[PDB]
Amino acid sequence: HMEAVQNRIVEAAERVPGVRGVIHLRARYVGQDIWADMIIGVDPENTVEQAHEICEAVQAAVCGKIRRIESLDVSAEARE
Amino acid sequence: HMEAVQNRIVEAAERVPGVRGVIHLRARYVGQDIWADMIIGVDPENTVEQAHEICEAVQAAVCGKIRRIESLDVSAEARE
Repeated sequence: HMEAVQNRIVEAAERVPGVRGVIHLRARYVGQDIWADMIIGVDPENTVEQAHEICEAVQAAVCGKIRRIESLDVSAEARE
Repeated sequence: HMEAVQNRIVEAAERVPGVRGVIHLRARYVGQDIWADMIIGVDPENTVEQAHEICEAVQAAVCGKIRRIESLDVSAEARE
């Protein structure tokens, strides 16, 4: 069900260089498709540009691995 | 559906050191669970012991990644 998909999303995101955990993930079904919004932790000393790059890389990785996701927004917050 | 799960099984198996493609995969639902049997290609010059190790590693990798699989047999054949 949903929990299995959420596990996969978290595991996929964590394997992306520069992710320091998944801080938040909201996933919902729109029909058979998942729409999700996520916040990742990142090094506080990364630049804003780097954090944007990490978010883009997470979006690509997660959407590539979990084919039912049809919308994924990823934002970042500083995390030790 | 099934095709999405089969894609995941093949992709997981291919990422295991020493797999030279998935030659065969039969997957079936027993209730909500998947039972599967797979043949991987391996280097003809690997030993029988090494081929057994690769099969064990595929079983572990695939079962670890695809939680609905409750039975997976993996065998090997020589592949160029």
